[PDB]
Amino acid sequence: DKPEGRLDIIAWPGYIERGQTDKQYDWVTQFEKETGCAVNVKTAATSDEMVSLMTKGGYDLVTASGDASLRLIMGKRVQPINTALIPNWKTLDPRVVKGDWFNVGGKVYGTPYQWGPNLLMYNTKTFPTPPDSWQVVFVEQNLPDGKSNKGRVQAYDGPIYIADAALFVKATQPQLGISDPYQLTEEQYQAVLKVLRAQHSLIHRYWHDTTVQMSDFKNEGVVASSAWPYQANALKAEGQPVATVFPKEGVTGWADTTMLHSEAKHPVCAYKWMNWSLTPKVQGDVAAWFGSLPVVPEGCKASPLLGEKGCETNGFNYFDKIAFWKTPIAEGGKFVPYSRWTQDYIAIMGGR
Repeated sequence: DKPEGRLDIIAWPGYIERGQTDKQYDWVTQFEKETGCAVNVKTAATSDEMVSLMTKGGYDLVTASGDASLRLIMGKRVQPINTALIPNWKTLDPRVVKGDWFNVGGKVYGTPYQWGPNLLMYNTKTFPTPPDSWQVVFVEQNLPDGKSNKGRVQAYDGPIYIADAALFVKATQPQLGISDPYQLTEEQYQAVLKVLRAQHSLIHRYWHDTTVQMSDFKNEGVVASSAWPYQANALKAEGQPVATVFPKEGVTGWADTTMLHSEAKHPVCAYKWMNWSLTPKVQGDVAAWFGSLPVVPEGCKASPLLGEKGCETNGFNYFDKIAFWKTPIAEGGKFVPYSRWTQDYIAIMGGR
């Protein structure tokens, strides 16, 4: 096979665009022209899926969130990188450049890519005044159109969703002492599972594929759900009556890092991709498309698609308020580990 001639990337949906969805949105064609390297994207919609794909092998890069990145480093599935081989490294936002989700033991395990929030997405005809609370997806109630929310709301099918419910519980039962929603004592955890068991009766579908989630908002009567800004952008661009809010209990979110597989076949293309991904126009264009935020602050002014006000609107100043995804760890028995999150969330989703 032609050497350094391809690049196999695992990515969130929409993260790698080549102008085939929308001509205007393209940060792959120019890279392929200049490098001679065919970029192959495998899309995945949970960090658990990305962890499994990396473990299996065959991919050069992954755009891992924090609830995958440390799992990949500790599994030695990603290799540390030499940041001096990435000339754009000095343009990274100081808020991400030394993040402990990819800096471990003095080594750098990838290049930051984008970050953003998990928002409350909702139908603006059912909610002519925007909702201000996650309670519309957690607690059975009549919505502003007179009808119950039961069967008309969704929840994310990744077990990391427990952290969302932890933020809801933190706000509505502050006496439990929840602070970090990823590090829950047994008593706090069980309170969150009880809320999720109650939410289950309302759930129309636990969403995973973004196109399927979008079809439910268009064709299956679903009017409220956590989502990424990407899905909101896509429904909006189709003329659907959909918007997003930052609810009063706060939000989770994600900081994503392009990380190099330990056995990568095309490391030279991979390093070229990582440097290319930090160029300011790419950074802004991806933030425009996905509704995320660039990790290169120059990207906030380098993309007309993003616009002058896009970084502010997308939440560039909200960084310190997001509960970013990370893997729950036991810390010697003090907190409930992610293995139990996975078991228990799978059981709740099944009515079990």
